[PDB]
Amino acid sequence: SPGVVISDDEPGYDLDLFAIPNHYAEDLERVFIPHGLIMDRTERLARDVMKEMGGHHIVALCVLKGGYKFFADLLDYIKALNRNSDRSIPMTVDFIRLSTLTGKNVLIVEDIIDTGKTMQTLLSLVRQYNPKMVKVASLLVKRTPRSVGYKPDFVGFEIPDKFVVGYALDYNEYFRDLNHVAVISETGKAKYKA
Amino acid sequence: SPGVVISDDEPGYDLDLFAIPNHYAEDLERVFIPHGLIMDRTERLARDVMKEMGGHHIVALCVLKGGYKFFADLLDYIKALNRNSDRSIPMTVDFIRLSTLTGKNVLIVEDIIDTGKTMQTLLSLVRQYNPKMVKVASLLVKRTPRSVGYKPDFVGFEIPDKFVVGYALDYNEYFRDLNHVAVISETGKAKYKA
Amino acid sequence: SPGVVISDDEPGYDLDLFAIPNHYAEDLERVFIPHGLIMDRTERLARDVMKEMGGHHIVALCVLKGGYKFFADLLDYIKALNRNSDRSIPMTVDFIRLSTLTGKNVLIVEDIIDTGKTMQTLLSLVRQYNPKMVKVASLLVKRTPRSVGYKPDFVGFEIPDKFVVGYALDYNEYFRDLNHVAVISETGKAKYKA
Amino acid sequence: SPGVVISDDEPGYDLDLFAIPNHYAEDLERVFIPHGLIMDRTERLARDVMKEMGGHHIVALCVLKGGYKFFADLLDYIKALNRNSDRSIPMTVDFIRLSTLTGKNVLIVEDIIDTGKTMQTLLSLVRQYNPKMVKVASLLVKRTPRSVGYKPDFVGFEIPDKFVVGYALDYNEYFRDLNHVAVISETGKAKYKA
Ligand SMILES: Nc1nc2c(ncn2[C@@H]2C[C@@H](CO)N(C(=O)CCP(=O)(O)O)C2)c(=O)[nH]1
Ligand SMILES: Nc1nc2c(ncn2[C@@H]2C[C@@H](CO)N(C(=O)CCP(=O)(O)O)C2)c(=O)[nH]1
Ligand SMILES: Nc1nc2c(ncn2[C@@H]2C[C@@H](CO)N(C(=O)CCP(=O)(O)O)C2)c(=O)[nH]1
Ligand SMILES: Nc1nc2c(ncn2[C@@H]2C[C@@H](CO)N(C(=O)CCP(=O)(O)O)C2)c(=O)[nH]1
Ligand SMILES: [Mg+2]
Ligand SMILES: [Mg+2]
Ligand SMILES: [Mg+2]
Ligand SMILES: [Mg+2]
Repeated sequence: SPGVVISDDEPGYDLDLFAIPNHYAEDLERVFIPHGLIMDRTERLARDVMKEMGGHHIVALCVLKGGYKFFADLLDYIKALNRNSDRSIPMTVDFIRLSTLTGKNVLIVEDIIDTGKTMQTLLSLVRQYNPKMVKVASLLVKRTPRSVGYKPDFVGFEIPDKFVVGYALDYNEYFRDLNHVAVISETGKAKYKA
Repeated sequence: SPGVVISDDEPGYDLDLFAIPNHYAEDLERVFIPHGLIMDRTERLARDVMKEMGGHHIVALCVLKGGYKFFADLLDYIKALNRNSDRSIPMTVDFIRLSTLTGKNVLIVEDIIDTGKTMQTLLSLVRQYNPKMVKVASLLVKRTPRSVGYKPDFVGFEIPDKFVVGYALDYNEYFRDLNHVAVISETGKAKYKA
Repeated sequence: SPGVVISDDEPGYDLDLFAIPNHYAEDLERVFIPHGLIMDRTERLARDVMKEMGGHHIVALCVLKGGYKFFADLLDYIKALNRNSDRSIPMTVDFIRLSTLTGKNVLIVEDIIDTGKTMQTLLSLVRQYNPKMVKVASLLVKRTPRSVGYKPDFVGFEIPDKFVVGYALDYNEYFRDLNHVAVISETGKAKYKA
Repeated sequence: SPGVVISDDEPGYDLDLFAIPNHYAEDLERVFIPHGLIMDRTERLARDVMKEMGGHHIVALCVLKGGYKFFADLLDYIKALNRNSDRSIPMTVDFIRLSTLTGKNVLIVEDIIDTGKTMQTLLSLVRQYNPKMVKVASLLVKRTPRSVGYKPDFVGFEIPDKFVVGYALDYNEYFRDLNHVAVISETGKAKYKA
């Protein structure tokens, strides 16, 4: 499934309908995915992953310079599933940045997939170490003409081609205290520029 | 405002996109409002309450029956605002089914407004005990044609005229354990028909 | 079991080890149970309830006087258990203060038991209607020489004979926004005296 | 302060008082720190951190391969604080396994400090790069005569010198789904030695 599809015509939500940090009022255009909807979708992703790969030990890999926050929530949800199974399932968690992967189930966790080049490159590397199974979970997949066409195994949301921030998605180290996925405004785009 | 508006043409969410209890698979048609999204709206709703009624001792009245979950969540967010206020703020809670209110800010918390006759009756009575102020917060407002035209002060979501269950909204004491607000199915109403 | 026993030797927890609202700094002596501990114990209480009341429809009964918060948290953990039972489980919730109890398992939920005379009185009236079973769940049971000897079926915490506030336990409508169970100070009990 | 001190005489909690995954029933002896109590303390630590060094931009370093769970949670609380600060506070989140730090407020986050040889070493490296200041937050400090004497700047819990698992503390990648800090049993010690 392509996940939750936010279409190009869907405007999103007015900033006034949800709680927003006041220091970002002029910095955001609109709210795409409230923090609460991200959690509800992420909980479902954890069940899809466990149903498909969680039978035994997995290696979950967070791609650095990315969405550590989404890796953390997804692993929280996975742990809750394991916490109510009858088996004690071990689990390796590591962080990768672009040897013991061989023979194991590898889940790669990314926060956003824009062009898809990063993930396209990462998989070639991981697959040269020949693992039994390598799957990718991405919170957001952006619909962009700049995309090479890659399709993650597990997709939280499919969003229009807009620059988004909040939850896991910083912008020059700002916006990590924003828990909703919003579209950045030109005022904010230039305010926190580097 | 009318709250978060859910239009008649928006289908909703497919059930496979979120975690729903297995035994309710065939009892639902669509997820309108995931649990996490309810929470986001309710947090802002609480900020709106303290903005209009934070100036006097508030009495929070939960309308029975079947509207208690939203009440607890809303008060949790209100209390979190008072504990950040740097002042000792007293607050009264109470439950009401069809003398302290005198001179206080009275918040009538309702889960669903359909015909609006319930809230119409209650307001007329509550105003008799000459409160400083009477406002109604409602999680859901149904666009039902049988509406006598009453608009509450704080609305979570304005939704189509569909029979909805989940989060706070039960049906013959069923669906309490469902956290999302979903439309019931024909199988749903028949199976659990009292 | 007697529950989680907090002995008279234990001074609880220094106030500065936890987040307590600043306006309550001088109004408290010590923290007995942090909010997080309450929740973890309450989750286990929900299991113990289902283990010996899960065979028949439950009527959950909240005694009006303060236990609403703890009622809500206990019910949420019950609902989580049912969510994962792969069975549609109906449940009634009502409120009681100082008829359809014909023959279902009645669960009376209380925040605190001091002398025990309230529970003794209530159980005498409820058993008159001849329910299948009546059980009592209390968050706190005080170790008090004033006790009439009533011990509930499920106990969260057995504490020393001190006047506690926070979480579900208000004091003349004050301390609602306090999340932890803390001992009130003499300066605090005078400051908010009714 | 040495944090929350768990005495050598303290037995911890009987496993029957809290929700414990069934597959670990025989693998644990006692519970020292329920998950919720960890959170309540970690929330206080986030406030101590921000008051002391959170006025400006901080670099948060998680030490791998330790307790990313604690790192993620301490940072969730930090973000919640910044989210109400009325200022856009930038933050750097990085990981390290044992020049951009120069002139920055550097917080090292560790799950457990046993002998202290890791922090002693880590601090000597970081201090060569001339940060504006470097501080250590550790969830658990073990009271052990194997200790080289290092005491972190922020301590969650000072615990006896026993082998603990749960919450961010794994044993050969097991116990990652256990959310309480419990003492492993000698059975569990050799069951997962792998
Ligand atoms: N906050 C925010 N940052 C964005 C967004 N789009 C792109 N970026 C940046 C730019 C680029 C830098 O390398 N990033 C990647 O993640 C490469 C993944 P690839 O394109 O290879 O799939 C992050 C956005 O919408 N919001
Ligand atoms: N689960 C669920 N129950 C619904 C829905 N609509 C109506 N009810 C029932 C019927 C009616 C009482 O007869 N209720 C009210 O709350 C009166 C509000 P009023 O019409 O006075 O404004 C509850 C729905 O959509 N979902
Ligand atoms: N906040 C707070 N109030 C307390 C505490 N002890 C007693 N009360 C009050 C007084 C008494 C009278 O109504 N209450 C009962 O709940 C009856 C339970 P009974 O004695 O019948 O078993 C509430 C305390 O420690 N903290
Ligand atoms: N699950 C669990 N692992 C423990 C415990 N004590 C020690 N370890 C291991 C052993 C040692 C070696 O790598 N570790 C460190 O973290 C170095 C910190 P140092 O000694 O440099 O201060 C982790 C425990 O109690 N529970
Ligand atoms: Mg990334
Ligand atoms: Mg109602
Ligand atoms: Mg009471
Ligand atoms: Mg470590």
